[PDB]
Amino acid sequence: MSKGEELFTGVVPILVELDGDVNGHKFSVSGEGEGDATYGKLTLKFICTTGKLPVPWPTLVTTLVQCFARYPDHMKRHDFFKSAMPEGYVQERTIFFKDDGNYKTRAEVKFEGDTLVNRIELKGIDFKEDGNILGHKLEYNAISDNVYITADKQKNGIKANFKIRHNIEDGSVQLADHYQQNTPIGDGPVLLPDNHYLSTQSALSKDPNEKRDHMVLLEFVTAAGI
Repeated sequence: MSKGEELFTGVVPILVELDGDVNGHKFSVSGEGEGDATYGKLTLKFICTTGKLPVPWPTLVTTLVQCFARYPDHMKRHDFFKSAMPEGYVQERTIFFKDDGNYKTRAEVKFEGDTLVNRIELKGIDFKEDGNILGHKLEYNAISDNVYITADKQKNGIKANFKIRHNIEDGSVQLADHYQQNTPIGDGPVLLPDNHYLSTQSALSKDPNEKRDHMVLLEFVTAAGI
């Protein structure tokens, strides 16, 4: 029932900034949109500001704000993400692409005034130069999953591990195995949850008027399983 929770009671403007380096291919992504945690709804448009994105847009979806999850009333006591606000949390992942390289990500998610900011550094190493990722062989598809969140008591945060299966152009699947850790930025109290799920549904589209490499994202995120 926090001061953190009340920051999400209306629609919140969102700013996303990503600095990326995958096998020395440097790139920046900026995103803008809004989130309505009451519905668990995100509407965002991302731009690669440096030119052509050197990896497929769908591989960056998970990296590019679980604080916008709709937690039902009976579950509000288990929403770590909002309870860490406004000071924020760091979200770290390693994403292992099966038979390919890995991303390591570190993001700070916090308010700057009334704007929820997700700022990310992403380092990708050991990719095949003509593999599914660097060779752009992945379809531009919806992504949906159910992520088991568990408390990490020692770290005063949360952890999660989950699989994303990206479809390759030939009908096969590129596995992206995600390991996630979140920890608060401030030293104030946070809510550590019982085990539960976050179910995410995404839709990816394009803006017919946008000449830059871009991704339009519509996302819905809902907590469950208590």
